[PDB]
Amino acid sequence: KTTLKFAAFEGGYGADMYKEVVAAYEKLNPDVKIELTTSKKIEDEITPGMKAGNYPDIVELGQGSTSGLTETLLKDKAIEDVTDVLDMKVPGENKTVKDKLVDGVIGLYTNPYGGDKTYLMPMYYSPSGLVYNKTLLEQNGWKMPTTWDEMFKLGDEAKAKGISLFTYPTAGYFDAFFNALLADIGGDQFYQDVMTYKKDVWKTDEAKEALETTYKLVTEYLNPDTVGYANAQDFTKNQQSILDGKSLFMPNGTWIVNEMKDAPRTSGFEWGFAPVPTVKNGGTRYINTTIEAVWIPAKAKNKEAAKKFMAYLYSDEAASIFAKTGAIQPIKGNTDDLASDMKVFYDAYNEDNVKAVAGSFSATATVEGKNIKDDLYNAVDSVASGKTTLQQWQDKLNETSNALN
Ligand SMILES: CC(=O)N[C@@H]1[C@@H](O[C@@H]2O[C@H](CO)[C@H](O)[C@H](O)[C@H]2O)[C@@H](O)[C@@H](CO)O[C@@H]1O
Ligand code: NA
Repeated sequence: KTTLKFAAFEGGYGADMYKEVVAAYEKLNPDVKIELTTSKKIEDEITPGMKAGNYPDIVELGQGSTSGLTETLLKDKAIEDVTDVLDMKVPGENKTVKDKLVDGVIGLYTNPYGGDKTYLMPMYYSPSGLVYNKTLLEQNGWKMPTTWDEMFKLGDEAKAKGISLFTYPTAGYFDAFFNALLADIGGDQFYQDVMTYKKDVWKTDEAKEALETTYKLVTEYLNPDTVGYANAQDFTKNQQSILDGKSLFMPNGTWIVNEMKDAPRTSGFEWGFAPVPTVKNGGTRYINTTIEAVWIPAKAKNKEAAKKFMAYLYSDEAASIFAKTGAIQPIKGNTDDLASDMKVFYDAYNEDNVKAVAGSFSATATVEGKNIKDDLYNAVDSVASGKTTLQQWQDKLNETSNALN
C-alpha cells in the first residue's frame, strides 16, 4: 500500500539476491511495496538537482564505485544521518541492529565525517588481499610471498615462463591494497593519519615506501593489457588473465568467485588468497575488511519506511539470502559455518602475525578541484603508463592532503 524505491548496485555477488531479499521483506510486511532497480550504472537514478519525489528512498552503493556518487553526495551533505537505525529493532526479530553488528565495523567508512554519526550503513564483509591460482603456484614450486622482495623475485621467475606478476581489475581496487600496505609499513596510527590528512604525512618515509613499492610493481611487473582493460567495461578481462594463467596476482575480494564462475579457466584452477605482502621480513601483514554501503538520500520521500527496510538487511533471513553467492553481512556468527568456497579467503585471518584494517578517507573537508582518491588510486593508471613519476605522485598527494587538512 506504501511504495518504497530501492536502487541497488549489481556487483560480483549478483542482482538476484536483492530481488529475493525484497520479496522476503514484502512477505513479512505486506503493506510495503518495494520498487527495486538493480544496475551496474546506479548513477542514472540519482542525478544532480533531481526532484525530491524522484529520488530513490534507499540506495546500495559503496564508496569507491565507478561513478563516485556516494562520495559526491557526502561532499554535498546530501545523505541522511541514519545513526538511529542502529537502535532500531530488526524486523521479524527481537534484537536491534547494533545488537547484531560485528564489533568495530562502525568506523571511518560508515561515519565519513568523523564522530559518532553514521551515514553509510555497512554491507557485506569481505577480506581483500591478493588472489591467484593456487594450483599454478604449486605446479612451479612457488611459495606465496610474505615480502615485496620475494614478490619481485617471483615476478622475475614468472616472466621467464611467460607470466606477468601482477594485474588489477580497475585502479579503484587500490583502495583495499593501500589500506593494507600503509598499515603494514607504518602501523595503525600512520594509517589513521593518512585517512585524516595529517600534515605532511605523504612526505614521511613510510608513505614514500608505500608509493615506491607500488611504483615498481606497476611499472616493471604489470601485465601489458592491464591499463587498457582497467575500466568498467573491461575489468573482467584483467581478472580473466588470472584464470588463463597470464598474470599471477591481482588485488580483490570474495565476490571474485561468483563474478567469474562461468568463465573458462586453466585445467585444475583453484582460487588462492593471501594478504598483501609487507616490506620487512617477518612483519605484520594486514587484510582489509571491505564493506559496501547502504544509505538514504537526504531528499528521499519515505525515510522512515526506508530505515525499517535497512534494518531488515541485518536479519538472519536476509543474511541467508545474501550468503548464497558469498555476500556475508557484517553480523555476529555469520562466518561460523562458512560455505566451503569462502574458506580460503577467511582462513587468511588465521595466518601468524596477520591483522585486519578497514576504512576510507575522511569526508569532513573538501577542496575545489581536488580528489584524494584520484590522486592515490586513479593515478596508478598514469604511473603504469609512464605519465606520472614517483616524485610527481608523492608531490600531488602531499599537496592535496595538505589542502584538505
Ligand atoms: C568494476 C566494478 O564495478 N567492480 C565491482 C566492485 O567494485 C569495486 O570494488 C573495489 C573494492 O576494492 C573498489 O572499490 C573499486 O573501485 C570498485 O569499482 C564491487 O562492487 C563488487 C562486489 O559488489 O562488484 C564488482 O566487482
Ligand atoms: Na555462516
